[PDB]
Amino acid sequence: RPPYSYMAMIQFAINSTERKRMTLKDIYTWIEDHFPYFKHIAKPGWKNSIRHNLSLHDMFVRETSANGKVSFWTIH
Amino acid sequence: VSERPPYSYMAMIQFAINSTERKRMTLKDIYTWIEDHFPYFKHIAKPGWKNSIRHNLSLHDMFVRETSANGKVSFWTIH
DNA sequence: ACCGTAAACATGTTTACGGT
DNA sequence: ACCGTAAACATGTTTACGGT
Repeated sequence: RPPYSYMAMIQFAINSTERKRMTLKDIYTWIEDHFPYFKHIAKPGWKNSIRHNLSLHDMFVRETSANGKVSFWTIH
Repeated sequence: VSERPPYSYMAMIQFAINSTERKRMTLKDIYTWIEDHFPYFKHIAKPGWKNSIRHNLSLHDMFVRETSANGKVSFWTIH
């Protein structure tokens, strides 16, 4: 287990992007890649904890692309 | 009167979306607009019609979505 | 091809509880 | 006080089928 909260590990991913925005599936991939704990050990429930933290903490606001066909997560 | 209205789902959605000042509407306000302007969906239809409306929104490409600045409200808009 | 219906899966919103 | 974890509900994305 990594010594970071979900809110912490999520913002790490979003801050790692060029356009200060990240898709949910790209948040999973970033956490799986940068913390091998979630790729090999954690039960599939950790993706539920990720969605739970995003909607709850107000720092995570979403925004839609110009094409209006992709919904991103960004920090305020 | 509440007999079925002669409009497709895509049609009744555009009526709702275009009836706003900013050509935009939240999903719950689309249900409410169709329920209020066509009592068929308020008194008769089984809960599946809300599944078909969402189905129409995602499938037809003319229905694109837009988010508020507060990032806490998701709208449906036409381009 | 088009519309309507159903259902599975992905994603976003909430309440709820035990433990760090 | 609040995280971590679970589950129910709302919303968005898809494939699949029968009928006109």
